[PDB]
Amino acid sequence: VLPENMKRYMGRDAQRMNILAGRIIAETVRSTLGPKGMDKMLVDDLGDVVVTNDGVTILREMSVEHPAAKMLIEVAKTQEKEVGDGTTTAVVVAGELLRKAEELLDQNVHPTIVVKGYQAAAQKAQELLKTIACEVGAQDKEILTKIAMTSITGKGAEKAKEKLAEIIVEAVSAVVDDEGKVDKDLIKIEKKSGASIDDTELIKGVLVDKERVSAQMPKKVTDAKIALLNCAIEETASEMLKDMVAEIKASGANVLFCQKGIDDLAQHYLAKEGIVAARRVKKSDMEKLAKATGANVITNIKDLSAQDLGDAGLVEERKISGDSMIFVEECKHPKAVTMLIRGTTEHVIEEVARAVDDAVGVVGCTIEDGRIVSGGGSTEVELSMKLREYAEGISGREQLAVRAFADALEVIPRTLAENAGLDAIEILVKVRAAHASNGNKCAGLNVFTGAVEDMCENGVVEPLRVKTQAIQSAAESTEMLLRIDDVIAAE
Amino acid sequence: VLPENMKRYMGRDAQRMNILAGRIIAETVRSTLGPKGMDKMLVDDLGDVVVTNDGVTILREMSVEHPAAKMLIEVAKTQEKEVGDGTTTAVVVAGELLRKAEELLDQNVHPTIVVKGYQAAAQKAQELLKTIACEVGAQDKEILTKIAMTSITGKGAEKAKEKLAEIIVEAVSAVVDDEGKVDKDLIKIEKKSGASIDDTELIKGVLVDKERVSAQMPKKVTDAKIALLNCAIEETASEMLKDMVAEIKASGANVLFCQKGIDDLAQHYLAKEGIVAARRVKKSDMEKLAKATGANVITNIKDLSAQDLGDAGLVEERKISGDSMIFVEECKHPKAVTMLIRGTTEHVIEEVARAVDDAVGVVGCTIEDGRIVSGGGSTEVELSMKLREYAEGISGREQLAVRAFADALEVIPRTLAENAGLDAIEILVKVRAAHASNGNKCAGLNVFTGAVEDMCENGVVEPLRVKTQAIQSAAESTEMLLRIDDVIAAE
Amino acid sequence: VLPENMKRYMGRDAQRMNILAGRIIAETVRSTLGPKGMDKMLVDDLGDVVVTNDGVTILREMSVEHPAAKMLIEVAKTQEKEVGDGTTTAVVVAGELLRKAEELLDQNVHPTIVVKGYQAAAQKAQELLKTIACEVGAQDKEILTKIAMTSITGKGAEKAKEKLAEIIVEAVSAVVDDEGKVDKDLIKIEKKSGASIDDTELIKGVLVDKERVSAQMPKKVTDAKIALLNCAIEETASEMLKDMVAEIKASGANVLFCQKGIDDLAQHYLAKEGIVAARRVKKSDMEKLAKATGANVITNIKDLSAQDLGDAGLVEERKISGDSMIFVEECKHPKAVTMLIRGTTEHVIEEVARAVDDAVGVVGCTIEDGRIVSGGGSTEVELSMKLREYAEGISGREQLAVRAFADALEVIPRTLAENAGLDAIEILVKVRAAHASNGNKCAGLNVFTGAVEDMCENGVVEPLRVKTQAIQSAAESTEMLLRIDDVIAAE
Amino acid sequence: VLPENMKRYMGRDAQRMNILAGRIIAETVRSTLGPKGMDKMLVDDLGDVVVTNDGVTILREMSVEHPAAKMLIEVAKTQEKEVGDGTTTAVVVAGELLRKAEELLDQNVHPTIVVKGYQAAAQKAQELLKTIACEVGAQDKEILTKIAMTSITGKGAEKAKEKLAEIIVEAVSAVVDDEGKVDKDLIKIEKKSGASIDDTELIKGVLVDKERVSAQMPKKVTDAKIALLNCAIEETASEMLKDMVAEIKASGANVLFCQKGIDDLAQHYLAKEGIVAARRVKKSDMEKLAKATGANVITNIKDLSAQDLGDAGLVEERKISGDSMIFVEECKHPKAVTMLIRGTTEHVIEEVARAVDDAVGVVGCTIEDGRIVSGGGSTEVELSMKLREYAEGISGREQLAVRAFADALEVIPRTLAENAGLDAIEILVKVRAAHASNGNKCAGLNVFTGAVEDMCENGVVEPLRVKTQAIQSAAESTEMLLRIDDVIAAE
Repeated sequence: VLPENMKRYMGRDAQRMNILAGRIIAETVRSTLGPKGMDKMLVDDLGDVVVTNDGVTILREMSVEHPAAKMLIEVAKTQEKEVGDGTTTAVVVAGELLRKAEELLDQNVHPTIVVKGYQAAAQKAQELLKTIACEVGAQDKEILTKIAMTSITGKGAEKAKEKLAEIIVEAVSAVVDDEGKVDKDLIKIEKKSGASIDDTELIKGVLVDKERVSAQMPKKVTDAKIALLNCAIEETASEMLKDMVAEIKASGANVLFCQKGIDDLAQHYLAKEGIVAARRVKKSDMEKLAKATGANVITNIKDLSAQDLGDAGLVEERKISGDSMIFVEECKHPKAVTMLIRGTTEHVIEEVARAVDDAVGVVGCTIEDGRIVSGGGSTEVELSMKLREYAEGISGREQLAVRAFADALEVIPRTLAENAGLDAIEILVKVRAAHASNGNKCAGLNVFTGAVEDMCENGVVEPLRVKTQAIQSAAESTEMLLRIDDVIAAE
Repeated sequence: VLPENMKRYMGRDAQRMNILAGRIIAETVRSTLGPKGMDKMLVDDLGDVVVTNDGVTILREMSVEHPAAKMLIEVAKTQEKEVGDGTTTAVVVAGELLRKAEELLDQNVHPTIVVKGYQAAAQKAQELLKTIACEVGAQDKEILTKIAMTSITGKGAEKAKEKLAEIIVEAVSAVVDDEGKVDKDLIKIEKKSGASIDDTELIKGVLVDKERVSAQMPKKVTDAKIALLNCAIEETASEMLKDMVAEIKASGANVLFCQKGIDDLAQHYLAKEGIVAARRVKKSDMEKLAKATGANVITNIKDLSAQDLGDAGLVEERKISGDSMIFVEECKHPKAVTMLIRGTTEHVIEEVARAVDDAVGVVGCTIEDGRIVSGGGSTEVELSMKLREYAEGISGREQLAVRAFADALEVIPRTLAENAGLDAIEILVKVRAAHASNGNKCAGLNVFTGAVEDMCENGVVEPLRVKTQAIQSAAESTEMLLRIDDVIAAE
Repeated sequence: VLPENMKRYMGRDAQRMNILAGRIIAETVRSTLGPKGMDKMLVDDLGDVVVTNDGVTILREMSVEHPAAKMLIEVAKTQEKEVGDGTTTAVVVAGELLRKAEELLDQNVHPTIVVKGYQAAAQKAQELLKTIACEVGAQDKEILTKIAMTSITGKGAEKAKEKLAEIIVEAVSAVVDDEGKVDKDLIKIEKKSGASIDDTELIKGVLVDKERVSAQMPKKVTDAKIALLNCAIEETASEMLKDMVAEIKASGANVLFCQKGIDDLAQHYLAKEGIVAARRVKKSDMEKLAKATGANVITNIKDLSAQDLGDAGLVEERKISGDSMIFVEECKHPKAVTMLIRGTTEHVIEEVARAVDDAVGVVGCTIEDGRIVSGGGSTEVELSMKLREYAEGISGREQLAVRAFADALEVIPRTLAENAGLDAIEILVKVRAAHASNGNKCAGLNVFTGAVEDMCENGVVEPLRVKTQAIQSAAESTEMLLRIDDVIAAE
Repeated sequence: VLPENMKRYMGRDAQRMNILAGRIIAETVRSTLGPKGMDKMLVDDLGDVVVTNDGVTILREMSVEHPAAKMLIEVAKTQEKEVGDGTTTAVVVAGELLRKAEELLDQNVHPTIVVKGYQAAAQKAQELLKTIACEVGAQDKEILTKIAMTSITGKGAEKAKEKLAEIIVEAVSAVVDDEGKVDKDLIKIEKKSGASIDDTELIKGVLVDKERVSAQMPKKVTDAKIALLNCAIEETASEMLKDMVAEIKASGANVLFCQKGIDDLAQHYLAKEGIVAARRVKKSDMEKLAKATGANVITNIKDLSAQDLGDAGLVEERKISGDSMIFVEECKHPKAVTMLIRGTTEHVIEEVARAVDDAVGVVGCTIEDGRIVSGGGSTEVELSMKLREYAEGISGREQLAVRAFADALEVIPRTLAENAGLDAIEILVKVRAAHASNGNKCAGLNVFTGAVEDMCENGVVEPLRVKTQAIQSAAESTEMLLRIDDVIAAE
């Protein structure tokens, strides 16, 4: 019935091999954990080399084969989609939970138990995070900038996390409008090597990596009237093509972003009418311009009217490190912003782009959910301390599964020190004792000095959503996988 | 999970293999370093043989496989894009920094440290360059010609660096206009074997490697009226094609540069109207002509008008070593110049072209940033001397990483003498002592006499930007790579 | 990083292998050297067999692989382009310079030295040639015919060098017009086996290897009116095609050279109008006819007018060894000439064609540069004698490199006797002593009697440009290659 | 540098291998030499089997690989083109000259010598042939028929050389017109098996291997009016096609030779108009008909007029051995003739065709050059006898090369007897002595009786041009090849 060459294991052998696949992913990504966490270098299918610490990025790009190892990718994806940061935290916990669950299966604790106890400990772990969760101002600059900075840490970009946090919190506050719902789509991440990271800046409008299609065209437009065309400006015959150009002018348009192409003839006449134009504009960028300037994306040029034009105070072609770009700035009421990233090298600003991708996310999460928790592994410590006592209260077979859950949660404290160059064993003893004695806001690992400290006092904080979604995805993926005792792959 | 055939190392083994890849590049390119540095012979994918010393050129063309060895290519690319010269300096420092960092990892200094100490030493190294940096006249002929000459040295072209420096500084000053922003794009590098390098000259206008499309056409135009066409002059039927030719004449045009083709029929009639014409004109050259003559690149010939024509005092077809070229000279207010390079052989003028590509760049860098530093490894000596003391002040684990940084910086002094045929060990002892005693402007290696001298006194100087960008790219690439403990390549 | 299968050597091993490649070329081509030099037989990609002594021809056609061996090809190409003759002299010197440079590297003289000393000796070698250079009449028949003859020697064609020199000097003087600039393009080399080399003749006009397209056409035209058409005379329908023919007649044309085809119908009607016509005329030959007759190459037949016709006293179809050709002779003021070569066999007249290709070149070089030097290795002897003393004056490490340069220059004297069947060792001792005692114009090798003689007295002379460009290309290529310590070839 | 698999030899090894290649050709073709020489059987790429003695034919068709062996093919080609006969004589002498030259190189005589001495002996050998050359009547029947017959001998066709000589001398005299220039192109060689060689005949006009395209057409035309069409008589629609036919009749044409096709409809109507027609007429045969009848080859049928028609007294379709052919005979003033060859078999008449191809050539050579020399190896004997004495007079190294030249020339006497079944050694001693004593016209080999005789007395004579071109091509090819010391073949 079964193809020869495929491998099939049963009982503890099915569970050992399949679980181990997930454990491998955790042992890989655990190196990125923490404010003093390390980085990875990933090379895509084109040869392009990426320097990043983002766990979801690592798992998405890398080539995993086994379904169970692929499930931790799903954990990373839900963490990215909902939170942005904590993607490694979610995976490594899920893998460690799998690791301890396999040791538990090895001790001959029936799969019916490990599923139950892990479910119990995970349901309590969620309550515990919500229990210690401290209410903060949704739009409070200070706590938002502390989120932003701690998000950036553990990445190559942390060298200048302070300048980044400022423009990232302002970027979110700019586009969010009301209080609130934050959508990371309205905050564009542009990067161009040159200068330092301190030179990174926020542009109140839309910045596109486009150029003025003709040398004769104006390089600067004031009190700009922006038109958004999606139909290519390409017409057989000079009369018909110039008609299209004339209609743009007739609507009062002075700036023209075309999603498709612009014929050389149209570029020429456009220059004569004092209209600045860019071709091959990203469809997404067309929508950013519509939101920012209030410009209307129109299909037929015949349909373009003055009512379809958006406003921007300045539309100007500027060179950054030689490469020309178009800044659409000083919009009346923009709903989209762009952050142009600077840095010493292309690979550095790639990491900065990943640092701000996470940071700008989690800044939004706290504006939506006005609860925050202490970072530096402080939560996970609180979770292990209580869930160990929980295990004792539950008793029976379930206590071993809850003990395995709680012990697995210490992978974060454990690796926060490990890759920070601190002794994992010694630190965890000092931290766990420090928590039980000093309290909840008075513990966790300070990987920056390499000792137990007060995470909350030192502004080492992460949104509640980070840690809640991390536990949810991580623990639910484990408790789900613990039910699976058969893997069937189609040919 | 992982493909069999791919190799994966962990801990000190991941770092050893990956770092070594970068170290190989440095050991290769270090041979080009210095005013008495050596050259390389690179053969492209077509069979063409290139003689060059340009580090970025070596790394761009050669076929590197490993990502880490590719990062030093990125270091060379940012050095080229921003500076022009010092591309080998940036790579070899980055590789040596990697070399000493690996020795440091071998001594069991946690990756969390090597990243920190290198960051500290690099941040100080930048300040130190800015600290010793001497303010000079942005447009000062003398200091600009000293930059130009020292840039040319270490290359086959140094035999005539004096004649080259003159036309290179004048080339920059010509196109820069105001004080200032220098763009290397407005200075064209043409090369044609014949005569010597002394015969190399600057043409105040645009020189293109084009010919007069018909034998009947004038070979010389005075008080020329230049038209720039982008649409090919090719029309079915004689009446329609001659109409296009008639319109060119009607606009008052006497010179015609077509980016595309010119039909044989149009060439014939053009000759009858006394219009000189060239086909297949480089699109870039069309823009050079527009900037120089003030000619307007027009799409439709119907649109060509007298207002679109540019002016040049002389447009003439001249043979250099038999091959005919078109000189567009004596423009009113040209924004573009061309330097025609002469020399004993095609491969020699290829090196001269690379020598002036670097020289014309760094001449511009000093006009933009009015600070200059002494060359001949004098800076790197200043850096090692201070950063060693810095290491002692810092203490702890960081001091070893800073000591490795400072010691690695001596690769420049070290190889400046090595490939100059001087004893690296003896010279470095005499130079480093000479710096500490005599001062900052009173040291460095004089590879020309093969002894410690006064680099600043002898006019052995390089722009601050050269050395600052060299350290920035080199040290930041190292400190970045030191964070990476996992390489994942897609299939 | 590096492909397995590719070979990489370092230090003295990189230099040994790479230099040797160039040395191989020199050891090959040295057999052609001298007035009594030998020949080579080269077979192209089509099977065609060529008998030649031309060094550039040998190197261009043969299949060299190594870049360094390819550089000597570039040396041969610049010698051909600028001079014509001396192409083997330039390569063999470059190779010998490489040979002695490798022996010098083997003795552990740092590459920084060999580059310097060779540069010094080469710069002096140029001055020395200019120093002994004797001023002669630019258009002087006698000295021009001595150049021509000595150029022809060392080739199969030397048997009749006297008849060849006459028509070659007259060929140059004919087309050069003013004093002067000589372009070898205006002197066509035609060859057809039959008779002897003495029967070779110069045609004051243009000789093309074309035939009268119709049997009915006149075979001879007197006071000819020549039209030059580039558009094929091929038109659907008899009325439209005969119109084209009628217009040719209408312009007054009696001779018609079409660059493209001629329709059978047009050939028929052309014969009825007494118009002689040839199809598939080489585009280059169309330009020769334009220059000679003053005929205008016209595109559209509609555009052909009487003003476009050129004049020739005689246009006639003549058979030489059966094959018919068209002679366009007795032009008013021709700027182009053709030399029809005769000889006992096709392979013999191929060598004669190569002998006159070189001879007609170097005759022009002396008209442009009115300085000449004694041949038969007399210069190279003068160079070795002085540069040995120069080496002693320079001292230090450089003296060994200058000694190697000067000794390498003796490859010409050395092989002039070697392949002449004279003892290289004995002759060189007698010649070098004879120079030092008797003077500069009183030495060199007379390979014709096989003894030291007076080269200048015996009319064994070559243009200064021959020897200057030979040293320039040869020595500069060496001094360039001596800088290269890395060869990187793309896949 | 050099491809592995290719072979390269130097010095005496390069010369041994390369020369031997040529020597092989001579040893092959020497079997055809002499009036009693033998034949070869060559099979082409189609399977067709050819019986011939023609040396040029043997070398052209056979597949030679080595360049040096290919040079003897060039010797055969120039001998054929200029002379016709003596093609084996030229090659075998060239090969033997190479053979003795290799023995001379083996004795360590420098290549500089062998080239000189062979040149000297060859230049004298030419004078010697011209010296003994006897003036004869250019158009003298008798001496022309003796040339013709001796040309035919050594071939299968010699059985009937007397009948052949008559029509071959008459064929030349017929077409030559004035005295004179003979072109073998105006004498066509047709062959058709049947009857004997005695039945071979000359047709005063043109004989083509064509048939009457329709069964209804006349088989015989008297006082014929011949039209020469090159455009195919093929037209859509019956009216348009019959118009073409009507115009032929309208011009007065009764005979129609079409170079291209004739439509079945046109053949039908042509038969109704009493016009005889043949399609697919060879383009060359169209020109033969134009020359013979004075008919004009016309392109457009519209252009055909009565003035374009040629005259022939008789145009008739005749069957020879069943196969029908068209005889165009009794022309007013024909410039072309055809000789229809008969013989017992197709392969026999193929040899007869080759016998008359040579004979008709050399008959012409004597009409152009009114000097003749005795055959049967008498010349070559005269050459050896004098050049041996010449060798002694010259002395030095050259005497050995001249001795080798003179001795090699005896290959003709040597093989004339060898393949005639006579002792080469004995005959050569008797002949060479007989020459020295009896004189120049009183010697040579009579292979017919197999003894020394008087060649001139017995009418065993060949044109001077035969022997002069044989020596020229043979000796000059040797003296050329002796200069070559390197063979370079492209891939």
